Amino acid sequence: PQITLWKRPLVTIKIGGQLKEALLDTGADDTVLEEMNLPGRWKPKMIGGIGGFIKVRQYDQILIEICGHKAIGTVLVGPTPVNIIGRNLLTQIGCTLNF
Amino acid sequence: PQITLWKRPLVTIKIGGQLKEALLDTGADDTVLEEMNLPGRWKPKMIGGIGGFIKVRQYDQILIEICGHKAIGTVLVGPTPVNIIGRNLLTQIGCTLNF
Ligand SMILES: CCOP(=O)(COc1ccc(C[C@H](NC(=O)O[C@H]2CO[C@H]3OCC[C@H]32)[C@H](O)CN(C[C@@H](C)CC)S(=O)(=O)c2ccc3ncsc3c2)cc1)OCC
Repeated sequence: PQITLWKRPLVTIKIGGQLKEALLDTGADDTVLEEMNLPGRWKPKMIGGIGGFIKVRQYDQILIEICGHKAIGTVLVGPTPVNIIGRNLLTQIGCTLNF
Repeated sequence: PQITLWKRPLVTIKIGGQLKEALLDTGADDTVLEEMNLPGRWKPKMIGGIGGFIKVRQYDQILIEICGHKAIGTVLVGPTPVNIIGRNLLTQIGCTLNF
């Protein structure tokens, strides 16, 4: 679909079999979700944002459905203010910016 | 144009008579620019992201040109690591997300 930007580009995602809301974020290299339980092995990682760095759990090759489009990739879990879908998964669902 | 997301969506902007590179960021409500001494009145503000908050100066009715398309609105100036074009200006150039 075509998504305009008058409101936050919030969409419903499915991950670990649960539904959640997340922001499509072209300024984010990586996908970061609020704390949640996810199956699988993970490793500690650090990521930086506008205000400094946070510690996250890095889960590799996770299935996530974004408005019904499937992606399989890296998902970071940690104390983000909002669930964000970054470019690593936006590229998999075929997202572009147009103006 | 159409901008794919394999790489960071960096574009040239013109603001206060100067050229800069800036990230087109659908996850950013507002526009945040690197330290720059703009003329006119401003108001202090705090904006938050991953890692916490930063102190910025809020300027109103600032003209920015983004790949030849003009936009006018609020611009926040402070110690951001990157120039960020947010939805307040992206809407004005008709920018949409398409997958
Ligand atoms: C030189 C580089 O230094 P650096 O690496 C960080 O650089 C950076 C690169 C890009 C961005 C843009 C930010 N992306 C992000 O956090 O992405 C992370 C996840 O993926 C990784 O890739 C990029 C970073 C990692 C989002 O797109 C927009 N954000 C809001 C978002 C959290 C929704 C609430 S916002 O900027 O917080 C913001 C902007 C305007 C605004 N108006 C009112 S609120 C408000 C808040 C910030 C910093 O670390 C040094 C400590």
